[PDB]
Amino acid sequence: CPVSSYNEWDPLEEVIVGRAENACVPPFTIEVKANTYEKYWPFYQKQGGHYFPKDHLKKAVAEIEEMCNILKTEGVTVRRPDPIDWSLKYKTPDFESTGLYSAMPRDILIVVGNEIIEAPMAWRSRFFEYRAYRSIIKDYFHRGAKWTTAPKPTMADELYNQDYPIHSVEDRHKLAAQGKFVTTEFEPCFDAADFIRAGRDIFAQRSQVTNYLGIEWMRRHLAPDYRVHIISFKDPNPMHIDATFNIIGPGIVLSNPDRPCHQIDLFKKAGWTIITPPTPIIPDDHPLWMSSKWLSMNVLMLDEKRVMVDANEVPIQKMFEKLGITTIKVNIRNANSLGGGFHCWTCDVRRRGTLQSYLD
Amino acid sequence: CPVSSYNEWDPLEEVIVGRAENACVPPFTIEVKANTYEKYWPFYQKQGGHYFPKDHLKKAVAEIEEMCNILKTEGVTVRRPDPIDWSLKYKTPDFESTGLYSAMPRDILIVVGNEIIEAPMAWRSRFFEYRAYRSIIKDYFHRGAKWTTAPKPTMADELYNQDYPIHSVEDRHKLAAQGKFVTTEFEPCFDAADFIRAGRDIFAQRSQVTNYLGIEWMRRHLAPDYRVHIISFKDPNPMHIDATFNIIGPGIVLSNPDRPCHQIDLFKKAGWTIITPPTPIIPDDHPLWMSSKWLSMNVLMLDEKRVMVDANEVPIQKMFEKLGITTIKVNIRNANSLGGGFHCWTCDVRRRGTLQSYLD
Ligand SMILES: CCC[C@H](N)C(=O)O
Ligand SMILES: CCC[C@H](N)C(=O)O
Repeated sequence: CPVSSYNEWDPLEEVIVGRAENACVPPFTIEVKANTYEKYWPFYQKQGGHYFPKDHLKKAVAEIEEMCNILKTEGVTVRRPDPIDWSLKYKTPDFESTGLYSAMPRDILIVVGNEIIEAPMAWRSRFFEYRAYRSIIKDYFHRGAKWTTAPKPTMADELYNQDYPIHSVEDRHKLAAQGKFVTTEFEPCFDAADFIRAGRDIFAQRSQVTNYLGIEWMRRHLAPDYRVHIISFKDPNPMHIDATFNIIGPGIVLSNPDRPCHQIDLFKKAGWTIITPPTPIIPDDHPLWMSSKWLSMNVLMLDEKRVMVDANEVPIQKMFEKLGITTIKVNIRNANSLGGGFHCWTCDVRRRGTLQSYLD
Repeated sequence: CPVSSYNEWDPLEEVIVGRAENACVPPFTIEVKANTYEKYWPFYQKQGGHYFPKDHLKKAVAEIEEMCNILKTEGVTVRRPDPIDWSLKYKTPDFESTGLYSAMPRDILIVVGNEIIEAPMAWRSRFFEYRAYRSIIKDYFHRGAKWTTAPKPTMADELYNQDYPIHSVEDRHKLAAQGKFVTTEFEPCFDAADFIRAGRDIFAQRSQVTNYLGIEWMRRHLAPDYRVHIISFKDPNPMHIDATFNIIGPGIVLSNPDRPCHQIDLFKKAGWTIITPPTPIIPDDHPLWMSSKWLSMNVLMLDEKRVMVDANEVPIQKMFEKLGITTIKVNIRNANSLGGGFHCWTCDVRRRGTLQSYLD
C-alpha cells in the first residue's frame, strides 16, 4: 500500500518531485495568454516552442537536486518522473502543439486515500504531460494502489473563450464574479492543483483551467466518502489554489492577503485559524514566467510542525517560527521561475495518518 | 587545421575507426589477469600469443566496415589505422611480448583542442600499438596539428603489483578504496580512455592502467587552459571510464547504475543531468573477452541529438528516443568481443565547435 494520503500535513513518507529538464516555453495560445503577465508577452511570443533559457534550467536542476537531498535527509522517499524531451510536436485530431514540462507533479496528480488521480489538464501544451509519470504510477498500481485518469478533454476550440479580454481589462474580475473564465463548460477540464485536501473535505476553485464540469466530475467520482466544496477568492487570474489558500494543519490555513475568500465565514464558524502571511520579498527583476510572487506561501508540510519554506523569504520564516513550526529552508529561487514553490514541485504519495473530518 | 575537438558531442566531422585485423590474444601476464573474468582464463591461458578466433574476427571486420559506411553516410570523414600483424614478438631491455591490436583508437589517442596526444599505455602487449596510427598522425602534423606523445613507460616489473589479489578476492574494492591497483606509481602510465572531455574540464579515473603519476602528467601538461579532475566510482576492476561515466552533451551524463560516482554531488550541484541507462540485453553466452556487458552505454554522439547506438540494445534506444535523441542503430555484436563499443572503436579528430566551460 505505497499510496495513502488524506491531507496536506500528516507525517510525509513518500513524495514525487518534478523535473526542470527540457522544459519548453508553451506556444502563445489564448489560454497561455490569459495566464501571462504583460511583462512577459514578448518572451512568449519569441520563445514559444523552444526551451526555457538553459542557463536558467541548469540552476533550477541544481536547486531541485538539493531539495531532494534534504527530503531524503528528513526521511522522505523521493521518486522522480522520467526525463522527456518536451519539444516534440504532437498532433491530435483537434489541435497540434509542443509540450511544457513535468516540473509540477501537483498540477497533474492528486492522491485521495489509496487512489492516485491524473487530472485531465486544460492547456494544449500539457495534453501529454502524464507520460512522464507512468513508470511511477504503474509501480504503485502493481503494488496495490487505485489508479484513476479523469476524462481527457478534446481541447478543441470550443473549450476556449477565444474572445476573452486577456489583453488586460481587469473586468476579468466581473466575468470572474460570474465564474466566467478563459475555459468554457464545453467538456470537463481541470488541474489537480485547484483542489486542496483536508481529510473528508476537499476544497476546489473554479479557475482559468478548472471548470464547473471538472469539479462536478471530481465531486461525483469521490462521493460519498469525500465532499468537494467550491470556494472562490478575489482573483482576476486564478490557476491553482495552493498560493491562495494553503491548508497547513488541521483547522489552520494560510490565506493570501491579496486574494480573500468569499466563503471565509464558513471556516471562521468551523473554529479554523486563518493566518495571513507577510508579503514576499522576491525582487521584481527576477523572472517569474508562470506565476505571481506569492510562491512564498506555497510551502510543503513535512508534518504539522515541520515546514519546507524558501530560504530567501525570511518574513514568512519568522511567522512559522513564532507558531512553533520548525522551518527547513531550501533555496529554489530559479525553480520558482518555472511557476512553483514546494507544494507545486511535489506530490505527496504517502503520509502517515487516517481519514478524518476537520470541519466538524 | 584537421584536428579540433573539445568534447564528446559537437557536430562530428572526422573520426578514426579501429581495425580487428590480426588481433592477438595478449600473453597472460599479471596486468591482463587483473582485467580478465575467471570465465575466460583458460582461453587466455591456451590462446595467448595467437590470433583471436579468425571466424570471429571476420564478423567483426564486416560489422566495422558497415559502421564506416554509415559514418560516411552521416557526413563523417573516416580514417583507418594501418594493417599490422600483431603477432610479432618484440623485445625491449625490460621485457619481451607479442602485440594486441589497433581496434580501439580511444585507448591510445585523445584529442584536446588542436592537439593529438598518444597515451603511454600500461600493458606490455600494447607497447608498440602507436605504430598503427603514425601515418594518420604525421598527415595531421604536416597539416598543422599539435602532436604529443606522453612519456612511454619502461613497463619493468616495478610497474606491476606482482602480488595483486587477481585470483578473485573482491577486497580489490578495498585496495581500490585506497586507489591501489595492479599498477604501481613506479612511473607514469595511462590509457587515454580513462579521460573524458567536457571542454575546459576533463575528468579522469585512476584505474588498473592509469596511475596518479599518469594523471598528474596530463594535468601538468594541459594546464592552465584545461583542468583535469579525478573522480572515482564503485568498481573493483576499472579500465577506461567511457562505460561508467559517458558524457553525452553539455551537462548531461550517462552514469552506469552498477558503478556510482563518489563525487556525483559535484555534478548535481553544477545543475548537470545524470541519466542511468537500463541494463544491457546482450546474452551471457556471447564472448566478451575484454570487458563487461556495459558496452551498451559506450555510445558515440554524432552531435547533441544524434547517437550511434547498438542495434540489439533496444531498451537504451528507447531511452534516447524519449529524450529526443535520434538513434542511428548499428550492429557490432562481434566487435564487442574485442572489448569495445562505439566510443572505444573511434577517436573523434574534428568536431565543429569552440572551447567552453559546462561546469559553470
Ligand atoms: C501556485 C501558483 C498560483 C497562482 N497561479 C499564482 O500565480 O499566484
Ligand atoms: C569500455 C570498457 C569499460 C570497462 N573496462 C568494462 O568492462 O565495463
